[PDB]
Amino acid sequence: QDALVLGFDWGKFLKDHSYKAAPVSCFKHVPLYDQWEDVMKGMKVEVLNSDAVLPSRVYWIASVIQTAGYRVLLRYEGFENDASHDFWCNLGTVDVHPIGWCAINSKILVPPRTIHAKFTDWKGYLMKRLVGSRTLPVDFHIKMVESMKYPFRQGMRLEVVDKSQVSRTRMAVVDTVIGGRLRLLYEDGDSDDDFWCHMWSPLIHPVGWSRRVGHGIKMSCDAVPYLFKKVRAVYTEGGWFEEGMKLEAIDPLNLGNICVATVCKVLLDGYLMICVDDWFCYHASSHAIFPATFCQKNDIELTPPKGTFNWENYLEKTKSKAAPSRLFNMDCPNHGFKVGMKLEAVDLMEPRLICVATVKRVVHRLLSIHFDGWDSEYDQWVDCESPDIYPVGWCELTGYQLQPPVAAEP
Amino acid sequence: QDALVLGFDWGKFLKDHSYKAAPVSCFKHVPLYDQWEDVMKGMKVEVLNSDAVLRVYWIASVIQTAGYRVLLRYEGFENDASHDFWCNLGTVDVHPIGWCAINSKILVPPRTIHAKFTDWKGYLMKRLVGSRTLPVDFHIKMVESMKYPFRQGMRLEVVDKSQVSRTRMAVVDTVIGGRLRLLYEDDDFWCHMWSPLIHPVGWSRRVGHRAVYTEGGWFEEGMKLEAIDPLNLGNICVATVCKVLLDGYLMICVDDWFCYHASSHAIFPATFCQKNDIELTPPKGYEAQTFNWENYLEKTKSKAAPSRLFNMDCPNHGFKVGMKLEAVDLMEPRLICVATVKRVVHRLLSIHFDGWDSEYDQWVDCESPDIYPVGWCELTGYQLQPPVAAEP
Repeated sequence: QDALVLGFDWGKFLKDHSYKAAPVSCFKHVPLYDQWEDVMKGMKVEVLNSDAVLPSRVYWIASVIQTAGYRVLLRYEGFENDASHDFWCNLGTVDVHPIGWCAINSKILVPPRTIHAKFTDWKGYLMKRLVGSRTLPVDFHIKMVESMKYPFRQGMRLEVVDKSQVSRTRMAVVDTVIGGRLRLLYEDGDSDDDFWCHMWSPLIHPVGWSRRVGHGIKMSCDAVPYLFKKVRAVYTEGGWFEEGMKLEAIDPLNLGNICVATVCKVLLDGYLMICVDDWFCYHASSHAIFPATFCQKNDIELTPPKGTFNWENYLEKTKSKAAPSRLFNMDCPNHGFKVGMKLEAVDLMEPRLICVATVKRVVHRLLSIHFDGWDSEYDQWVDCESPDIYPVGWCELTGYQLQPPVAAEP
Repeated sequence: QDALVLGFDWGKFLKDHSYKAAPVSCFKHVPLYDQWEDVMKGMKVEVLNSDAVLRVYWIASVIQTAGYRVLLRYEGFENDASHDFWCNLGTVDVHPIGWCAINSKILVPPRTIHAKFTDWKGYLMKRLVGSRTLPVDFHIKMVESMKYPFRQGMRLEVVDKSQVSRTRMAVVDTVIGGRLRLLYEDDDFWCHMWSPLIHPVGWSRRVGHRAVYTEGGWFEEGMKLEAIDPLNLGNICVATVCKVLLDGYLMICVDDWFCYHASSHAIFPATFCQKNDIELTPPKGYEAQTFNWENYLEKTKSKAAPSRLFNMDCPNHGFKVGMKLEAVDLMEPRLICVATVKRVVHRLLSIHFDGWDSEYDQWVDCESPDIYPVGWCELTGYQLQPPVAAEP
């Protein structure tokens, strides 16, 4: 009872408290993403009968009551309105199947002991309930394992942004790969000098990239450039960004702050060095940069420089121009994030941690993420397509540890 | 009074059907676009007083807007809507408050309400506190704006309408609101001066028939994608890259060759249609209903152009399903017709021609220079096609 401390349980959390989880279809980088909301209220599955007596184990049919990311709340067939034995099932587990699997696999359907005496004719009860029903896709689990083969492997070398000096890259080696997240070890430190990120992270690049584009590098098998997420083509009418133009940018050393910034250098391939006004590289397609006045116009606190800030007044004092709004991609796809929705988020200041979190703001494309239990100084601005946010059940699906929603060490 | 057949009236049509017009702010290419933030409900103008005999003026306020047309109520009618009247804002006889005084004209009350008050000036001066009017130079700025840079006798290249893999020498016959009528040198052709179908002299030879910042691979021959069929704009078809020309242009065909720039809003990645619930027209043979890109790529032993190369980014462009506008019939581009926004799919609009079958519908980009606000024809002097299956 007390002795089995397995860590944060979303089921307990979301049973006490009526929360909505952001659905799987919100997150493009994640497994099951395409095969998704094939799942929803009322779908039937064959699942382990857990109130059985005898493994060689037995199965029973259950139906989706509610969804919470990858997790579904199931009710065994025959409980009807009795919610008292509803249980969560993560859809990436091996013991959930389509209707039909037992028969193919020479297994047996046995009612739960709880309700077994409700009917004699269980088989015809089930036939009536199953008419016109839907079930899991065939190959569901197969297709999932297949999408969870990743091209980054232990021992591939690459260039990563230097966490101690964000103006240069440094050499790092892949140590661990789990669900598309990477643990990188830095070639000139270690053993506890690492860096976690997603494999689509804007912070990593194939060896030789920094040199080709003009990014500073600490020091001069190699992950092949094909392995990396390539950036959106940017089309412009008229000129491009230029050294000196002013804008607003998420501070990469404080993701809670969007700041007054400057273009410091135009690199090749649409990459820019920007500084808060220590240089940091964003691609021009980056959702972490915005034109002057974006904060004021959207009800975000703009972090001014050292030290009442007004854009026109600033541009006059500094003898400067704002980057034209035409250069930015500000759009808003109908992403489906809503204020209040729960999810699992990387703590970007300490990215080995993935934590229970909440959407606190949706500002077109930008979410403000709050880590439940923690002060607002820990909140983070991220793009709605960030590879660093995950649905409910992702940590469970990939076997990663999820931090509970309390202010303590892990 | 019934001998006076002036053709299609937007006033009666919007009123009778309770229709709404897409605002001028949806259309970047049009006169008055830059000045449009100044036009809003409650704005005050000096306009001719029509309800008078012996040319005199009166103040009116904006009750409703429809593209360039405002519905006006003469000051002093108050809640009486019986004399509201439409006014196109590109016309000469609508003015900023103070125009009369400057031009030694007189403000005279409409004879319907004239006996409401003795002190009209006191009444007006009260109504006028804290109100807005037109910009001082509103018509000057427009007339300066409609002084077009392509002029008559000017020469360039157009896509061949009977044969789209080829351009064809043409000359500027007429200029009307940015639109050019061209006559081939080598039967006419209309387009906007921002047409992607027109190029400067030499351009055909410069490419082999914007800027672009990218990393890694570009578009490659044999890559598959979806594209609006130039020969049937109501269809978006399975298409193939045929040839990569220079400065970002691409020769495509339906699974003959047609040119699109890589930034074009008329090409999309494979599966765009099914993701967005648009009916994809599949290659002659397939049906869909059932067509499957997964299986088509497998079978044709082909790759899809990657998604990151397409210029897909979508503004709050402000078009909404149901909104009325004036659309060029792009299969017969001399015709500009009453039309409706029938679909908004990110950047892409399906335009429906009121009175015609769904087969005349056309897919166009939200920033297409070939769609115009209600009242644009009236403002430019062009003829509007009415909303009826009939000919001009």
